[PDB]
Amino acid sequence: AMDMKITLFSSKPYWVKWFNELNKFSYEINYVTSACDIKSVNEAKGSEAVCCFVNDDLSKEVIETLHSNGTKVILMRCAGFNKVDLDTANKLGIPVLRVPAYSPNAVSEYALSLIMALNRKTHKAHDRVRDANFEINGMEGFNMVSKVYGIVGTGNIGEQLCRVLKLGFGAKVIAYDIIENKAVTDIGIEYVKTLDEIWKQCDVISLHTPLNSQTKYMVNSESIEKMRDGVMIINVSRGALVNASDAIVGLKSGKISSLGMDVYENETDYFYQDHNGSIIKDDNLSLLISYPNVMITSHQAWYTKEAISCICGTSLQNFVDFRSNQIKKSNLVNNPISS
Amino acid sequence: AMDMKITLFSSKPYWVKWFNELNKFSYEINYVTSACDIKSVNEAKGSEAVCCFVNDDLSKEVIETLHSNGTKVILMRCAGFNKVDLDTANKLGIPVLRVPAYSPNAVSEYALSLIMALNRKTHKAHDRVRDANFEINGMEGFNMVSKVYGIVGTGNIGEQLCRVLKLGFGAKVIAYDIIENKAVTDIGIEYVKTLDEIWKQCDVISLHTPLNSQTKYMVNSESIEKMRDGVMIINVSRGALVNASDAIVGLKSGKISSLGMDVYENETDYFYQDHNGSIIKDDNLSLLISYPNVMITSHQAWYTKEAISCICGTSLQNFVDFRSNQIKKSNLVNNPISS
Repeated sequence: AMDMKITLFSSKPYWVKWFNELNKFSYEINYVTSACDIKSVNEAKGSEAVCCFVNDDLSKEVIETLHSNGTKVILMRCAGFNKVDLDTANKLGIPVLRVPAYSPNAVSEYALSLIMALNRKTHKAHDRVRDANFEINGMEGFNMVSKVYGIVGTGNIGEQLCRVLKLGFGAKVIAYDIIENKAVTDIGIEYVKTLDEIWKQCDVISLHTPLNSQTKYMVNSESIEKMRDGVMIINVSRGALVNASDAIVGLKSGKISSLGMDVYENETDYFYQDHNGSIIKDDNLSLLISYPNVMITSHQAWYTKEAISCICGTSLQNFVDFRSNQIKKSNLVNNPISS
Repeated sequence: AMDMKITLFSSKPYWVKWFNELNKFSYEINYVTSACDIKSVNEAKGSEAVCCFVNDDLSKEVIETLHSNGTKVILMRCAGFNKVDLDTANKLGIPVLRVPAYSPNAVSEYALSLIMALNRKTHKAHDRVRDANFEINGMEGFNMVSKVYGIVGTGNIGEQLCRVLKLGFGAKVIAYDIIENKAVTDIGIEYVKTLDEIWKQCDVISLHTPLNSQTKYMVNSESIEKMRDGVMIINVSRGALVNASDAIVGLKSGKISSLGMDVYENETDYFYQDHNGSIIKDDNLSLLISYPNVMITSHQAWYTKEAISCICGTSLQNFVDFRSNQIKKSNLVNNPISS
């Protein structure tokens, strides 16, 4: 019965594992490895729901075809939706239901794991020792309390990183956000009025704002020039908060001592896919990946047992809610009043 | 002048840098790349002081030659001295002055970096992405608060790890030590009465006891059998706390999910030296290094700016103290009343 069937695009073994574990409602799930696009959309024929991820191509023509073939609801197993044609889903009365937030422990701790990696260089040590090279020159770290940390964006994830740094290491932490978070001020963390004060004061900067016309390229030549010599920059939030071209200039000169990102402006053609043996045509990505003081990872900050359990459970619950007409406002992306 | 001269064995670029920076006492320092042993000891001829590290061979014959050639004091730029013939130093009236403790922040934070690395697998993601492999299957982590941590030994280092885990992540921490540390009980951490309770209750275990006849092979077939399925084991303290043969058996069976060590029972022939292109003859070390869920690093937990500054500064001040007859009791390792 179509009303009980989900076609899950961009399937991976970890999605199979967790959706089957949490599918206590006896939905039938058709796992498709291919991304959703105009060539694969027919695999969803007769599925009341499709379940998609960040790189699935939910264009006007795809959504039209989905609707023609019986699809009533789009379950985004993620927070983002920039490849979903919301207007077409609106016009066809198809709700787009998402997972609005990821486990803030998972993501804040991944940002911390990038700081610790670039600080103590465990990954560099691992590569050396695998080659029977037990030399440690080049691996000088810093004590965590020796640096001033700047948290840009104090939502739930930035808040949790604030707490780890301040309460766990007793470090000095400075925050920036138009909206002050009472849980941050309650543990003694000061907010500054301008981003210029973050650049001026912080040795380690971690970005946690959404991407919009005001935060795009927040890290660029102008702001890099104001930062402290040797600044460490962390970005697990959105690729385009950082202008990669300018970051490269700053890494080359030594102004930026290191860069850790779990996101990248042009991640669509690369992330989650094994592209070994093909040239990465994006030069900035090739360069960044090749630098010794840079970590680029494929948007895995949410990939803990607890966090992926919540992502899959929420997506399954979104279908339960859709079928019972009790959609949660926080999870509804679009406006599916059909034209 | 002979009584102002130090010969520093096992020299490295980072020792040169830091001893030169901190030598405000007009000492002359002869930096010798070779380890101290019977073939190089002549390099120290005429030096009032030798400065040695963990792998220097300060054997009876070496110390006697040192003395015959004018050496009056041995400066260990480290806490350990297991290769120093204390009895021969005693008989010749040569004080052995050490650095008794490393920065507890540096070492506790390195232990945390090993946990984070084995948990979130940043080093595995780094190696994949450098091959243009952006697949993340196999890198599922855990939220830090989801595990129970056992800290075995609550001296200054273990205490600082307790604080980071308990106060930083709000995790449940269990401690073991004959001597309870008030700073640990003050933050609500319970001590258990037997090691068997650590094996029974803890998902992540970090070792911070000295090596002696009672802690040797604390991790072995018998205790590994008692641990929780999938235990993670960390050891930045002493190599032979872990029986590497038994650890390998537990890694193969899956009983141990991961192992991170910054020390190793037979590190002497390997650590601090670039041995690429030579076979590692120690099979257990070759095997451990080759496993995907194991991190072995070359005793670099102390290697932060703050910690190495203290090591070199304390070693220089030890010579200042020797020359002015104000040796600090805490830094004296032996009983240099000549025979």
